[PDB]
Amino acid sequence: SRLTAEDINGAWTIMPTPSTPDASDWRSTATVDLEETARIVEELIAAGVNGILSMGTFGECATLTWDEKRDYVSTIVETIRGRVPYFCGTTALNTREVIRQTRELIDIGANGTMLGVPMWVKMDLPTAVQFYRDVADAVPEAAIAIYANPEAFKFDFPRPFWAEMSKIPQVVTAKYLGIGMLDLDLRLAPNIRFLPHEDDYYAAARINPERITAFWSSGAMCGPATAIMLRDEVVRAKSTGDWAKAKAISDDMRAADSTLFPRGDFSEFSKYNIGLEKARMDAAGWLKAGPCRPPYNLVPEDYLAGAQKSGKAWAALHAKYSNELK
Amino acid sequence: TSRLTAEDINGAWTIMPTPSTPDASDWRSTATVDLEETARIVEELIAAGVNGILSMGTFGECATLTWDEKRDYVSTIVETIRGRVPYFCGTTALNTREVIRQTRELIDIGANGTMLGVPMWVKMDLPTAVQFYRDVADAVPEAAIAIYANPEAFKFDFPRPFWAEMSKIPQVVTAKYLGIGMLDLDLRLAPNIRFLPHEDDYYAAARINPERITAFWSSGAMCGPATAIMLRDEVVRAKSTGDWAKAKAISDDMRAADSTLFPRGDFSEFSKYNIGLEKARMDAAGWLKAGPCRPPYNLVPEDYLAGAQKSGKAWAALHAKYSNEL
Amino acid sequence: TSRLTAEDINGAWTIMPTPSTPDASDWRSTATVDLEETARIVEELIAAGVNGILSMGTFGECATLTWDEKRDYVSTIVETIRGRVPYFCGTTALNTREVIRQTRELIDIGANGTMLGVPMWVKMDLPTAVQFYRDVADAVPEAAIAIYANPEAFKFDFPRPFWAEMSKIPQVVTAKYLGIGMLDLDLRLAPNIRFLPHEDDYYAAARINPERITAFWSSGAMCGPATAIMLRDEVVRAKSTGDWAKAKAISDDMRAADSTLFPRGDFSEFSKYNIGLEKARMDAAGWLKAGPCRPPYNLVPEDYLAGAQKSGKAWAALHAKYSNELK
Amino acid sequence: TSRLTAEDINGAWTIMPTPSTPDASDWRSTATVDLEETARIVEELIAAGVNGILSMGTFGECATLTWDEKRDYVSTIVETIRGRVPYFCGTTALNTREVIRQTRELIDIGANGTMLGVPMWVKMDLPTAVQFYRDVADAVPEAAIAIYANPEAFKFDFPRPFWAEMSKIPQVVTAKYLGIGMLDLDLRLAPNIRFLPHEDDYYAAARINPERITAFWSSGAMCGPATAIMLRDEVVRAKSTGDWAKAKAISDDMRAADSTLFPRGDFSEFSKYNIGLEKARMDAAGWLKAGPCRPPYNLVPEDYLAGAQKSGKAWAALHAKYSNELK
Repeated sequence: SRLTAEDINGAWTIMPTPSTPDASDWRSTATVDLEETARIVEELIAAGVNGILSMGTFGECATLTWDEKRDYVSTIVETIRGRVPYFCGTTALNTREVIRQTRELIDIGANGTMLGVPMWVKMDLPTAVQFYRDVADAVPEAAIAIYANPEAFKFDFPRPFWAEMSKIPQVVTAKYLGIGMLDLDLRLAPNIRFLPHEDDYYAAARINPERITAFWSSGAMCGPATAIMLRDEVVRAKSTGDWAKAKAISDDMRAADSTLFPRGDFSEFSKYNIGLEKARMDAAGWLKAGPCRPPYNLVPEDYLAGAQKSGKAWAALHAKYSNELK
Repeated sequence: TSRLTAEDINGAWTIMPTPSTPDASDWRSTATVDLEETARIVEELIAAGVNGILSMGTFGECATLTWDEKRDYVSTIVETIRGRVPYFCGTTALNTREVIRQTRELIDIGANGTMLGVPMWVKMDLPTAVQFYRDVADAVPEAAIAIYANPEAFKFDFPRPFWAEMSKIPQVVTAKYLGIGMLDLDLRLAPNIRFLPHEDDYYAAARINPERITAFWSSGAMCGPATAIMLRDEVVRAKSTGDWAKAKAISDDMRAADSTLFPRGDFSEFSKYNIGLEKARMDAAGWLKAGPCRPPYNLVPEDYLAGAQKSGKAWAALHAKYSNEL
Repeated sequence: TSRLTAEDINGAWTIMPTPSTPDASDWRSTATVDLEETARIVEELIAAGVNGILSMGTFGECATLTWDEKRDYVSTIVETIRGRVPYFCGTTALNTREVIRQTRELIDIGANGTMLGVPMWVKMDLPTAVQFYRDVADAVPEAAIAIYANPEAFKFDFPRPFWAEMSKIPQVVTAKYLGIGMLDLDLRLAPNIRFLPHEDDYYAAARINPERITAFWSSGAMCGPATAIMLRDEVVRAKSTGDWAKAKAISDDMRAADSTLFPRGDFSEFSKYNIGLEKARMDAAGWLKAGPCRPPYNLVPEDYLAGAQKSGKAWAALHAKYSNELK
Repeated sequence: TSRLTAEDINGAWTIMPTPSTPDASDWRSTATVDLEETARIVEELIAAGVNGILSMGTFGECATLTWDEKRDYVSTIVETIRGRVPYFCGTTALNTREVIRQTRELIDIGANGTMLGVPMWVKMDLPTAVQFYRDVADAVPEAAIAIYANPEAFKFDFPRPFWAEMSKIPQVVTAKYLGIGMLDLDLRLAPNIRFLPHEDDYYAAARINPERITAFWSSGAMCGPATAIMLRDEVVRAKSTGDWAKAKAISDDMRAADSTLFPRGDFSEFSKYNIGLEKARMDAAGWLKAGPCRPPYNLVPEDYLAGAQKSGKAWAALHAKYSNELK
């Protein structure tokens, strides 16, 4: 059966698309490390993750070939064997390409697509709404996770957009960003499970504990124990009213993220989103994300140190929380 | 079939749309190019005396055509031209490998070059953008490249040092250029590129540097090419005689015809509706049938349409006036 | 006598306009403050039970008042308040020396602090912004400072490390804050500041950190303060009982009342017409007379005015509803 | 005696800084203008053969001077010039009434006009900006106005229809203009304005429209004016002979000298440090002493200073080269 918002809870981890050593070279044709892909999936399931996202920005949806995408998703689906829900990503330059990709990946066995908007031309509100309506009409069995990334996709996913999305049954969740208007968006869109970024989960769950039961994590790719402990401790906090431990975990997470952005600058992070994320994962040692596919295969060396330091900090959190999970 | 150089790029270079069938706005439609209208436009342009044809930029719907549509369009163009004028396809895509794949196939069909922007899901930086064009030229050495310098679409702003680097790539022979504020410097930085100003700026640019600025790009020609042909011819005469009055009068007419195109005079608003507004203007002018916009960019606020249609009628009026002078 | 601290900043902090005479849009006019309306507003706010008064931000026309107008306005406010609640003037200006000059005079008249943005002709960077506030606090050590964190007006975006630096400055006691996306972090970075969310965000912010988030800033109160007072009171009760449903209902009402204020829902357009839109809404609500805008910001597209006036009527309706629930 | 018109605006128009005393970065300092260096600069510029003097834009620290400093600076300039060349003060301020007050006093002291941007705390729209300049011209009919078209400082972007409206205001005679992308159209829309391109763009602009483009604005001249004077003279000759090669060579030298000024080639970064970078370049060139920056804009990242200093040296080298060619 198609996933609903009710079925979206806990720690939703966004995995990279592991690269072979030659993946930066435009001459290379099959650059997905399929075995590393399988290994990551089993490790996430074993850690107790609730669901898997993939194929956003750092997941290199932009720079994988179609055959690579099909092979990656096939490997994921075969590994999961129905044990947890899985979202592919099918953001593309036009509605027809999105539909083509979405139908094929769902057919292979993804449960849904994490889906941004076509971005060559900046979409307006009615265009963006009709785009998601078109995809849901065309592929009614796909769940949709709204990939609300204004830097990548130009459109800024405003309040009235969320009100419209809540009328589309297929739209069950959102990879959400800053929580300044989460309170209102929750009211406007009762049928969506809004996923804050892991660092914001603490605050969001305190805003609305009934609705905010899940979050998205990239930090888990440096070791998932931290995300699992946050999940578990927030459940306990909601029951006991004692938020101190959840707050301590959340504060540790923000510190670990503190060096990721070049000079603390998000616009600079946005330019190097792929390389910085993959470098941090490589430095953490929990998985091998590998080289970036062209064109986004060059990152200023000085920016790499901050990403690597963040990776080490998250690895240290994973060690610490692994022990607290016993 | 030896590779175009900047020396071969002169006069009026007209950018043609990709004509749509009546059902082209519907995501269910699979073969939406009117191939006969495509052939008719090409022959008409050749008959008008155009120097070269560009295609498959933003309003040309490079973003929203399917690959089979693209191949069919280019095939029809190549068969129609039968080597009589140079022809640039467009192969801007999400990643370097896809660009290369598309560029190889379209050049193989018989385009002379590609009008090429940069991958834009993630904003490129300077060295990434340089290496991208180096990679394409390395991979498809037989393709001429026209730099499609559109910062609104592609995020990257095509700065001074970028032009210096492009001038070292023999395949890069021209640029679909925008504002001329830094044209004087860019000409010095890139001696081996024929910079094409937009037609409305050709008068000013040709006066800046009459030796280098011998060509321009025209979308207004899709409303009747006589105006562009007369501008071209009169600028040649002005360069010889030193009497720029007639060239100036034509150029001023062109700016007036463009004056209602932008919604509330706002370029950011034009950028969002670049496809629909251009196609609507052409439809209003009656010289060709551009037809409906492919999804998702198939909705334009009604009030913005009037300005585009008025511009189309103004350009049609120019074409009638200048037809009588040629 | 002693300088305000964060501990003294609680509850509903209402930001008042600078009432205009009928001729206030004309550059020829010289004394455009309705000083009696100013006095009447202050007494009405105190009577409603407001905890403190802010003034002289953007809609308060700090940019467009003359210096004599500012001195007369503040004098009237100080003499009306008679020490009963704390009061912040505003002294944002083009340079540090002018800020200091204005701050010293208005504090001397008897304001307790200044609600202060940064000089904005040139976009400030982080170290220059920090040193600016250090310089003002050094020069006028008796002034409390409310950081006026408005990136649209002031260009500087008031980032995380800025708040960490401000928390080392004893004079910096509060902030007129905006979106709460990084409030959790900012609270950790700046233990010594009372961060004031906008009233519509107070519900969410108070649930994030009920210990720290005890106060908020209100412009809706200028359309009738009962709603803000009710929100204040009900959030105190929610923190004690754990039952947040009534506070949530009031907060939801407030957001609905604000829903038509921004032209086509666009904040960049709101930013251009911040003064005229706020003053028009207050005029429509009928609780006070904000009056015409001082030049140059005395023209607002007519279509944008209806949305502001509708918001003013919605807030007036809330005030009537909550007045009855208070009493 | 009579008000300047566009017809009177020709040649090299040099924008001078406001020379600082050594203590000028300290907010405690009250009289930070080096009035003798001011007088020296003015006489040097006149001696070099400059056609007019502009002052009190961004790097000229209109935003950070006190009023007494501004009056003293302008008084010194007026008494030095003794009517020999036209002089524009600058009176950009936060509101129309302040602009008018300042403009009346500085024109009264003896400036011929004001180089005037728009109030920028709130981003102006088109009709507001137009009415602002109408208001100033109505209030101070004897002042010539130079439109200071700086969208980074003033937020408003000075669009095509704005120039059409300005051409109906007789007092508006010139513009300190930026990029020339739409100069061709703006010239058509505003026949009564002498558009001043930046010196590096003068070559291109003069080739676009040699009848209209007869003047330019120079900051490079503050590193030695010979280059600007030679550009001016050689462009006159080019227009007569049709031989543009020498003008092109001078213009290309100017662009090279500017090539290191912007931090990492980034204009947004230049905009933040516009004051410090310009003053540092002038200090490095050695032709005049611009001196420390008034607060708050008194801190520039050290790495950015080297690029400004290198530009100053390059301009000084051009001044030496062209001094010899004028002889």
